[PDB]
Amino acid sequence: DGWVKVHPTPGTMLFREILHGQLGYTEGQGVYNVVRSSEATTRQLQAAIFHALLNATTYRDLEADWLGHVAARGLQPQRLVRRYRNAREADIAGVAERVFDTWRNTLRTTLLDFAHGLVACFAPGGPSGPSSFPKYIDWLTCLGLVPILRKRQEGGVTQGLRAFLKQHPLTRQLATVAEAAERAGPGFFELALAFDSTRVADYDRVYIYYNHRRGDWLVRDPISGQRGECLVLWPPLWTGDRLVFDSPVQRLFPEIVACHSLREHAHVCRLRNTASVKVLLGRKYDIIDVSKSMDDDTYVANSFQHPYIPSYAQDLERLSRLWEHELVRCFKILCHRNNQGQETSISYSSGAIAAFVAPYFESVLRAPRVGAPITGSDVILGEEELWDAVFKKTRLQTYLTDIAALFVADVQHA
Amino acid sequence: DGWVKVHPTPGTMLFREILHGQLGYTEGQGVYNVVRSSEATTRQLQAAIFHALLNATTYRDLEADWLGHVAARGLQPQRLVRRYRNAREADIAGVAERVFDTWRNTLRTTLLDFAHGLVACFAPGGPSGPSSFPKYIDWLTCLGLVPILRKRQEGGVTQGLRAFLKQHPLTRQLATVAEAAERAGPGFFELALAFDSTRVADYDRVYIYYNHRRGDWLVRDPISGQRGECLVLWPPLWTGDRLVFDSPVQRLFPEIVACHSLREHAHVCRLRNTASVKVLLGRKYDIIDVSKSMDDDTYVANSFQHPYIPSYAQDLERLSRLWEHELVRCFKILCHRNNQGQETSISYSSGAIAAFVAPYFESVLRAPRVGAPITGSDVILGEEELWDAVFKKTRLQTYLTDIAALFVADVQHA
Amino acid sequence: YDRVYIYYNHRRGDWLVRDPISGQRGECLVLWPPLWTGDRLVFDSPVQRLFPEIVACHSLREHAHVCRLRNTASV
Repeated sequence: DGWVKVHPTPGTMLFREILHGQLGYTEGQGVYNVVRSSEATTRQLQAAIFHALLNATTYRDLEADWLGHVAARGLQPQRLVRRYRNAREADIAGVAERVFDTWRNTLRTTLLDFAHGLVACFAPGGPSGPSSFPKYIDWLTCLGLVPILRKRQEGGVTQGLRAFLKQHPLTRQLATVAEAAERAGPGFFELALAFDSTRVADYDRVYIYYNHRRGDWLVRDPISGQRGECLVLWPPLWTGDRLVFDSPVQRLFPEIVACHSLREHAHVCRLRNTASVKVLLGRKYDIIDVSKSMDDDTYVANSFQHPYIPSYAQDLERLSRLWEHELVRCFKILCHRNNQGQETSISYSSGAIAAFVAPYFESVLRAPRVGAPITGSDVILGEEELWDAVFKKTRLQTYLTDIAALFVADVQHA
Repeated sequence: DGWVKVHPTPGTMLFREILHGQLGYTEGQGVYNVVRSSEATTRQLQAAIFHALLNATTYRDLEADWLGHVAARGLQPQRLVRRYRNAREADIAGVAERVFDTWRNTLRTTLLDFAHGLVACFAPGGPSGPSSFPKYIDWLTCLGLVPILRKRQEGGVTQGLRAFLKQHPLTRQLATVAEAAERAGPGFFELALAFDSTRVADYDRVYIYYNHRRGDWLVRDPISGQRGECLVLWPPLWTGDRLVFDSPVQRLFPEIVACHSLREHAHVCRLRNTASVKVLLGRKYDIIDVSKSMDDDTYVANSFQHPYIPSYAQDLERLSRLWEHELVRCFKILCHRNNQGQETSISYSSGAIAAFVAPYFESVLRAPRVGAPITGSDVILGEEELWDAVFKKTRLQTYLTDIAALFVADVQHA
Repeated sequence: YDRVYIYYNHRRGDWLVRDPISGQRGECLVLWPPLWTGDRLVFDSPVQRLFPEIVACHSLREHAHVCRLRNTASV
C-alpha cells in the first residue's frame, strides 16, 4: 500500500563497497579512519561517570572521616603544641597543612582508583557489541539513517557491575566513597540496562521499507522477526521515481565512478598497445589486420595511425583532495598543522562532538543526563588530566578547602 | 549448515605474502616495522609491576626499619645534640636531612633493583611466544581477527618467578621489602598464570569458520583438535558470494595489484624491444617477421612502428605515500619532524596504546588489572625515568615526607 | 655460517641444529619466526623483504649493459 524497498537494493551495497575501497582509493579517503574513532565516546563516558560519582560527596561524611583519621593518628593540635612547648606558628601551620595535603591526595588516589575500576567496567561494552559507535557512524555516512532494534534485557555489563561493586574493599576502608557509590548506584544500573537494551542493526541483515504518501518508515529483521525503529539525521528526497539520499558518499559517487571508468579505459588502451609493428592486408610481437573479410568490390583509399594513451594522475590527485576536504567539512573535524606546513595530528572539534556524540547518547542510546559535554581540548589530553581538571572545579574541592581553612586557622589563632 | 571456510582460502595467504613483500615493496611500507614494536607492552608491564609493588608499602613497617637503622647507627637526636654542644639548629637539621636522604636513596636503589629483577622475570615470555604481541598486531592487520586458544596450566613463567622470589636474599635484610613482596605475591602469580594460559594461534595451521545465518564463529586446531575463541575488533561484511574484510591490507589491495601488473607489463614490453632492426617477409640483433604464414590470396597495404614503453615512477611514488599515510592514520602512530621538515623519530602515541595495548591486555591476555595507562611520553623515556616518575607521585613518597618532617621537628626541638 | 645445518619440521613445529663435521647437537633460537606456505618456506628478514626489488634492479642493469654492447656499431 504505497511501500517500497529501500536498503536491500544494490545501490547501498555499492555504497558500502566503495566505502571499503572495492574500486579506487586515495590517501584523502584515509582521513575517514579517525572519523570512526571511539576516543570521544570513551571520553564522554568517563567524564559523565566522574561527574556522577563526585557530586555524591557529603561534607559531613568527609568531615567525619577526617576527624576519625585525626583521632587514629592522635594528632590533636593542642596536644602537639603542648608537647612541642613552643608558640612557633609557622612550624605547626606547616605540619597541619602537610597532613591535610597528604590526606587530600590519598583521598584523590583512592577516588581515582575506584573511578578507574568503574570506567574499566563500563568501557568494553561501548565500542564493540551493542550500540557499536563505528556502526552508527558508518550508517550515518553511508545513508544518513540509523536503524535501531530495542529490547529490555539484562546484559553482561550489569553482570560486570554486580561482580565489581560489592566485593570492592574500598567501601570498608573509606566510608564516604561507600555512601557516594550506594546513593548513586541505581543510576549506574539504569545506564547498564540502557547499554544492553540498544542494538544497532547489522548492515547486511536488516531491511528498510519507506512509504512516500504519508512519509513513514518501517524496519524489521527478516530472520529474527523483530520490529524496530528508524532514526534519520538528514532526510532523503523522494523524486517519485527514485529515492535520492543525501549522504557524503552519495554526493561523491558520480566523480568516483567517472575516475574509475577513466582508469579502466586507460588500462584497456595500454594493454592493446603492447604490439610493436602492425600490418594491413587488402585486395588488389606482430599483429596482422585483414580487411579481406569485408572487401566487396572495394579498395583502400588511405590509412591512418594515432596511438592514443590516456593519463589520469591529476584526476586521482583531485579526487584525493575532494575526499579530504569533504570529510573535513562534513563532520567538522579539526586539523593541526605546524609552521613548516607539516600535519601533526587530527582531533574532534567541539562542534563535531556536539553535533554527533550528544545526539548519539540522547537518541540511539536513550541515556539520561550526561552533564556538561567535554571541550575539544579534553579529548586530546589524557585520563589523569581530565580527572584532575574535573576534580579541581567541582564540589569536592570546596568542602576540602572549607575543612582545611578552619582546621588550620584554629591552631595558630589559639 | 550454513558454515563456510574463511582463512584457508588463498586470499588471506596472499595478504600475508604481500606483507612480506612477496610482490612489490616501497619505503612507505617500512613504517609497518615500528608498529610491531614491543616497547609499549614492556613499558605497560613495567608501570603495572611498579604500581603493584609500591602500593604494598606499610607506613608502620617503614618507620620500624628507619628507627632500627637509626638505633644501629646510634643517631639519637638527644645524644647527638648533647654531644654537639651548640645552638646551631641548622647543623643538626642538615645532618638529619642528609642521613634520612641517604636512607631514602638506599631504599630507592633496593626497591628499583628488586623491581628490575621482577620485570626481567616477566620480560621474555610476554611479548614473544605465548601471547606474542607482533602476532596479535599482524592478525589485526591481516584480517581484523585474533584467534585464541586457551588452556589452564602451569608454565615456565611461574617457574622463573618461583626461582626468583624465595631465592632473593633481599627479604632477609629489609623488612618492608619482604612484607610488600608477601602481600603482592598472589597477584604476580595470577599474572604469570594469565601469561601462560593465553596462546595466540599461528597463521599456517589454525582454521576459522563463519556462518551468517546466525552470526557465529568456530575456530579449531586441525592437528591438536583443540577448540578456541574468536575475537574481532572491526567486523567483516557478508555480501553473499564473498566476505569482504575491513582490514587496511584489504583496502590497499587493488592499488598494489594494479601497480604490480603495470610493472610486469612494463618489464615484458621492455624485454621485447631489445632488437635493433626488424624486417618482414611476404609472398610476391636481427628479427624477421614472416607474414607468409597467413599470406594466401592477400596483399600488403601498409606497415607501422610504435615502440611504446610504460613508465611506473608516479605509481610507485603514490603507492609509497599511500602506504605511509594509511599506516600512520589507521594505527594512530605519531611522528617527530624538525624545522626543515625532516623526521627524527617515530613514537607510539597515546591513542595507539589506548586503542590497541589496553584491549590486548583485557581480552587477548585476560589480565586482571593494569592500573592507570601510561602517557604517550613515557614510552619514549627509559625505564629508570619511568621508575623515578612513578615513585614521586605515589604513596611511598607521602610516607617518606611524613617521616622526614616529623624527624626534622624532633631533632630541632631535641 | 658456512658449516651449520638447520632442520625444520612443519607438522609439530620444532627445530634441529647440528654440526655436520663435529657431530655436536645445538640449540635453535628465533627472534621473529618464519612462515610455512606448503611447498616453500618464506623468512621475514629485512633481506627477504628487500629481495624482489634488488633482483629486478640487477636484471635491468644487466640488460642495459647487453643492449649497450650491441650498439657499438656505426652502420
